[PDB]
Amino acid sequence: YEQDKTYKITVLHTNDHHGHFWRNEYGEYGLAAQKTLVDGIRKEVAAEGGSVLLLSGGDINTGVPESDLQDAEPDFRGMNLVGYDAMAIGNHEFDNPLTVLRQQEKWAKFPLLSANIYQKSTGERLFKPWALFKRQDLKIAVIGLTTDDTAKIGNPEYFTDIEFRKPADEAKLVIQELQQTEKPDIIIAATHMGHYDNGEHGSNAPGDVEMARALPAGSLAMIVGGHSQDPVCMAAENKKQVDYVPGTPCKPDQQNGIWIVQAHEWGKYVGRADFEFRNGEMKMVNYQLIPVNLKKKVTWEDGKSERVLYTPEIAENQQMISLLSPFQNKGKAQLEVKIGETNGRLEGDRDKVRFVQTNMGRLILAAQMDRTGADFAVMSGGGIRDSIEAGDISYKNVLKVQPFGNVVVYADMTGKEVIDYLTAVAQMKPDSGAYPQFANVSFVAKDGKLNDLKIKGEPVDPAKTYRMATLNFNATGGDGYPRLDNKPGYVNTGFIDAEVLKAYIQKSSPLDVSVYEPKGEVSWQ
Ligand SMILES: Nc1ncnc2c1ncn2[C@@H]1O[C@H](COP(=O)(O)CP(=O)(O)O)[C@@H](O)[C@H]1O
Ligand SMILES: [Mn+2]
Ligand SMILES: [Mn+2]
Repeated sequence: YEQDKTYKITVLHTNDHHGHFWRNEYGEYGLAAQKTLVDGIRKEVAAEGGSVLLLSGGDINTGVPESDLQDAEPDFRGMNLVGYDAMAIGNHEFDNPLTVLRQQEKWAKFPLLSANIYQKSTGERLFKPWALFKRQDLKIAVIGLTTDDTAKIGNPEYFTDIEFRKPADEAKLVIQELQQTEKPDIIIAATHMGHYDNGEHGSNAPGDVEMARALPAGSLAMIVGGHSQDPVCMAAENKKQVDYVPGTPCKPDQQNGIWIVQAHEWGKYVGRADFEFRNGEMKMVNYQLIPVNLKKKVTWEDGKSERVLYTPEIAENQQMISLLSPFQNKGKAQLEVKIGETNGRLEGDRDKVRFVQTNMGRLILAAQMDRTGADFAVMSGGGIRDSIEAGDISYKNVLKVQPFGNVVVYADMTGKEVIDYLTAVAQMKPDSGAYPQFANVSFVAKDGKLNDLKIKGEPVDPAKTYRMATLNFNATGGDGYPRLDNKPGYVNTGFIDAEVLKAYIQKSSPLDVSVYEPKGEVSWQ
């Protein structure tokens, strides 16, 4: 590099896009506005003589029906237009078969990176570990890392010959290899690992903070993250702000001389890190999370309430709107048609379905039992991703509640097995994707044991055979559920979760939420 020359480098980042290529119902975010925002930063930076690098923390897949149904083609094509330089592979890029992910690499004009994912039978990486970029005369390496919780919380069928090695260890190896073979001036890691205050990851796989502390001091200028879906803005040393407010200052975390950033989720913000490089020294000189047309509510005495922008409106790029509209409207009529109605709200909120039994759990499981002739059922609360408001119901609503394309399966088992299976599942704790939603099951759990266990009001008979329904995801060991696929009596029906729920709603409509209300059949103490 030129001695004593100060270089200006701006790193833009987003993460956990989750199918949000289009603006929402209140005109927030979307890639059209993102494109306008980024184009503008590039003009400003070019005029001040600097460089720009735009990175994604991954998890582009899953979260919006229009995107989900099209394997996120609109999202990757949209990201090509915004101009992403690289992306870390997130766990949700494995929600589909590898062929789909490979197709996404074809679509993406930017590399999808991950240094720690290997094919077990060959001991070789399935993706590129890093990418090198040239800005002015500097060499910048971007390494990609994916949480090793991926096979632990994803669909087991896709990982039979794939292994996620510990990210922090992989990073140590890669940084060493880069410093000895490539000698980049700056090294950045795009990761899908999660930011946990003070490295307190708990039951989750270790994330960015623990990695930064384990790496050589300042060996990375920055870690651009994701997965935990947080705007990483520090309120105090080692404490992220709770309820961060758009448009306010955001101090990224810094651990062992390495900055850690994250832009929450869904294109809500474009994070902007302004650095200045001089004689090997990387100084972050400014940082901010730029809201993408986010809004707040204000209330008039009139009783009227309306949504107001936090910052000046960002215009939607027309070229992007033209590129995305065809995807946005594909099959629009069908997705929106009425399939039934509900006299009450069906609770699918994360702070409910992963903590207590909800009528949405009861409803989904009822559809599954109905289709399979099962006696009882269970599924992970993490498998419920939205609610259904009182009123009419469209297929689009169903696709929001169950977006993974899991398949309904069933298993005939003995009472002894029912008791052991349910005892193990009853051990999954609240505040976890693994927390179980049960149907036709009742018991009182104390000291890792089930008291009063009943299936449909009747005590379990060890000798009798029962049939339970669930998703292939849980049956194959997903979320750490006891495997059932390696037991006799298991059957994969091939029926798509969403299609089963839709068909059930249709014939059962109008729905009386009273019939699906949890009455404490299952308890814990
Ligand atoms: N492909 C998939 N099929 C079924 N359930 C899935 C799934 N991907 C995620 N889940 C559910 O979602 C949970 C993970 O949600 P988290 O918020 O903890 C991490 P992430 O989904 O945001 O990357 C899993 O424990 C599981 O219950
Ligand atoms: Mn995510
Ligand atoms: Mn994730």
